[PDB]
Amino acid sequence: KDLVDTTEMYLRTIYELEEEGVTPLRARIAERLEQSGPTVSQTVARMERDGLVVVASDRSLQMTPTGRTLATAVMRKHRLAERLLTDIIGLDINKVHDEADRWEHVMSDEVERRLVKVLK
Amino acid sequence: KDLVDTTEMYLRTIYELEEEGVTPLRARIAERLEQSGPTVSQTVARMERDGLVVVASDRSLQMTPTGRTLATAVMRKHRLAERLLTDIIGLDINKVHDEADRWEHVMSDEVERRLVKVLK
Amino acid sequence: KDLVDTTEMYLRTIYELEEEGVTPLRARIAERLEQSGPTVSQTVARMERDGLVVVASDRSLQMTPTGRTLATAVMRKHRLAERLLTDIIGLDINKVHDEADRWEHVMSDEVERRLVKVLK
Amino acid sequence: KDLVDTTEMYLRTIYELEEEGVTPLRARIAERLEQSGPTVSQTVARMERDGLVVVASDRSLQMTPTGRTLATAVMRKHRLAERLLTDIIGLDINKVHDEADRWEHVMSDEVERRLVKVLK
DNA sequence: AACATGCAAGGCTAAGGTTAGCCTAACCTTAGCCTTGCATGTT
DNA sequence: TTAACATGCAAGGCTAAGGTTAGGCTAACCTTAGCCTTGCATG
Ligand code: NI
Ligand code: NI
Ligand code: NI
Ligand code: NI
Ligand code: NI
Ligand code: NI
Ligand code: NI
Ligand code: NI
Repeated sequence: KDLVDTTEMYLRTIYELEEEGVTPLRARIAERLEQSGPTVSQTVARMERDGLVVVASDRSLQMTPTGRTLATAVMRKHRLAERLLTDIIGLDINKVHDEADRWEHVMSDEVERRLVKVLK
Repeated sequence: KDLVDTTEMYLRTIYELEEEGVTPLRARIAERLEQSGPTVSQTVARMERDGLVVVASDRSLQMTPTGRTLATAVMRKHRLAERLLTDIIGLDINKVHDEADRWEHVMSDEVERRLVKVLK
Repeated sequence: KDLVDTTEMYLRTIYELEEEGVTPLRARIAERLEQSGPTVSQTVARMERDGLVVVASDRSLQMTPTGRTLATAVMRKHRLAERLLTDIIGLDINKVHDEADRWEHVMSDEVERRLVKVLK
Repeated sequence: KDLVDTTEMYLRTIYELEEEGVTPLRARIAERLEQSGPTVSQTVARMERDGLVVVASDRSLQMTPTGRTLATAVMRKHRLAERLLTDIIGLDINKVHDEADRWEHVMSDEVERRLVKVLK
């Protein structure tokens, strides 16, 4: 719905946290994604069950090999979308990332590869 | 979501059905979106509740002004999307409808306008 | 529903038909279990899918070994119920079969054996 | 079919819950009949629709006259079955409640009465 | 005396629904529960 | 004339508990409509 796909926006949010140094904590995801505290815990749990993440003893989020995989793919697509929007389509900059947060969840690998060549 | 957005695809199915000049019946949506007979009626219901369609006395689906407005909208983005993918991106033509059936539900109005221009 | 357990009541009706040497046909089950002809064919279909029956070239029902097994167990419990109600409980003789038509479907094998000692 | 009769088992659960002094909450039915949260809400609603219960303002389940009448009946046949099984049929005392949990939904008043008499 | 049509059962299938039951993924609110870091007035 | 001092307690981060919507599904049933293959009964 809002997130088009939750697991992906959760995986991306975690990855983005690690990227900026911040400890990947559920409380963070909650605030970053505008969702309630127990909602996040529940979903993360669901994801842990699905073998995407793991909660550590220090309560930090640890992505599994499969987790990262999916994570870097959404990140990838996010950029690739953001580019296509700003250049080829030429959408208002202040609206770009907003658009890409959605397209990122519905862009196939096929197009992904295709698009990397196209942009250039 | 398999349909990304269920309501937009139920509307597009009705509209397209109408173009083909085939009475729009739930059993028809059923075949096309591959869902159980019960699931379709249950959904058309929520839909009729939010006033997007009306189930006639002869069981045909009648889109309300709102329903028709959205339908055209979705339908319009579908084409602009199918286009964007073939013209500038260049993706295997055989995989273009499917991709566009996903993009149709995440494309913003602004991106719809900026796209009618860019493409020539 | 009314039949408590359709598959069981179908298997028994077939077996009973065979017992009285009458071609076991769907139109025959419809007659006895008082259900619409399309309903009967659909259900039998499901049963065939479940490896309980097979519909021959002449369109007669043919219980598979797993099917006859089920069939005899139902039939067997039906008798043990009809007896328990008449001998021990002493329920009105007319109302006896109707009651047993239900208990037949909800009596464990466990209880079956026991009742075969007590009852006689 | 897992409950044999879904409505009769909801009443009984509400009823038994009241005997134990536990507030009859939908969540309680879920725990006990082991069903999904959303499944219990539907079923109760359907029940409320046919006026067998009323969801209080503090969310408690209020059995209506009709509902309680049924409840008791069920509750009554449960015990009669439980005895009949353990007293004249002599079945594993351990496996008696379960067996009774099924018989309760298929026992006639006609038989209920005959049973109270034929058990000294 | 053998023919013919003349179809009507009888037995299904094709279509399109409906109810009752059940389920998961996501979200929410309202209540506590542990740690921690320390402000604050105290010896 | 301030180091030295528990320790008082609100954040911060969760879990607990009970729901809700949206979206899906299967088993069982129904009515209508149409199709096909014989068992006769009338010219
Ligand atoms: Ni970005
Ligand atoms: Ni996103
Ligand atoms: Ni198309
Ligand atoms: Ni679509
Ligand atoms: Ni009998
Ligand atoms: Ni029966
Ligand atoms: Ni008991
Ligand atoms: Ni029961």
